[PDB]
Amino acid sequence: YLDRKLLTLEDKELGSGNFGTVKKGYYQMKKVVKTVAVKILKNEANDPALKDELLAEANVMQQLDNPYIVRMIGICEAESWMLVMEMAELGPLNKYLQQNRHVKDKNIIELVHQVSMGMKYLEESNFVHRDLAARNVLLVTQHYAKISDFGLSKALRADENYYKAQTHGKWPVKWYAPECINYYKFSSKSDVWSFGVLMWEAFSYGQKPYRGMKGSEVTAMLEKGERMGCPAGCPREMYDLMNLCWTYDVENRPGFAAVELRLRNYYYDV
Ligand SMILES: CCN(c1nc(Nc2ccc3c(c2)S(=O)(=O)NC3)ncc1F)c1cccc2[nH]ncc12
Repeated sequence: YLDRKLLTLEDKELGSGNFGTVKKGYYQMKKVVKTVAVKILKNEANDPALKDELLAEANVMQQLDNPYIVRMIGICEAESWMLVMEMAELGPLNKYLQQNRHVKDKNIIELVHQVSMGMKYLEESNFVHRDLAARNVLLVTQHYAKISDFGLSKALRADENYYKAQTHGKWPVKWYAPECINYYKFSSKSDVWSFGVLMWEAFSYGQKPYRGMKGSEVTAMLEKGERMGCPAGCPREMYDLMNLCWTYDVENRPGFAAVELRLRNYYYDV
């Protein structure tokens, strides 16, 4: 738990949501001050499900340590409940690509490879992300991406490779694999499907997937074996990798170790 007197928040808001606000701030470390992004719960954190999601996200972040995952500084209980993270200055990947339409193919491949390295680590650590979308990739620099938003993330049981939800909740269905929608089962292979959607978003410069379709229509499209087309100018090898991520059968779909290998821009052995 952090010291409010060591935290300073900017008057301006960095972003906003139904949970409350996101503010840029500064936190006093051993010697230097560190730039932070702070999620601040609305109405003094009176929504108990908001408070519980904040604490669950913090509990997951405390266990993670990887260069391609946003680092948590901690929780601050003061005027409201705050979750303090190391600032990724350039913000969400989808907004960045919407605003920077000339980012080169090699650079997009570099960034999605970094996401695959963080996901390979999460898979090895037996956590499922469950909200892997371009909006949840944050840029430290134009050449360094980190994964964020672990609000739906789960630590897998020791005897299973999936988290079983009781039924369908309010979910980012356009990023979910068929086994998620049909059987409520979430594995690292389910995150690989989401990663294929994230890839499609990155090469479509932050366009939304399955434009104009209802969730039920997406499910029927996928069950028919249909998939989104190749984004204009997307390298064929990257579109082929999206299609492999969108393998219907969870057993035949690659895991992140296999996907990360396919995103390397150097010779290697399997
Ligand atoms: C996306 C908000 N965000 C961060 N945000 C940034 N940078 C950042 C930088 C710029 C902008 C934004 C965020 S915005 O709010 O989406 N709009 C502009 N860096 C690290 C961050 F951790 C967060 C803060 C606290 C808890 C969090 N959980 N998941 C994300 C998150």
